[PDB]
Amino acid sequence: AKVNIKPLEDKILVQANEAETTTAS
Repeated sequence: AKVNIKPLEDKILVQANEAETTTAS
């Protein structure tokens, strides 16, 4: 009923990348 951070990690992994790349043009 746990260990579900793979999807959440994204929201963190996304920002990590989306942080660099130009805003969502």
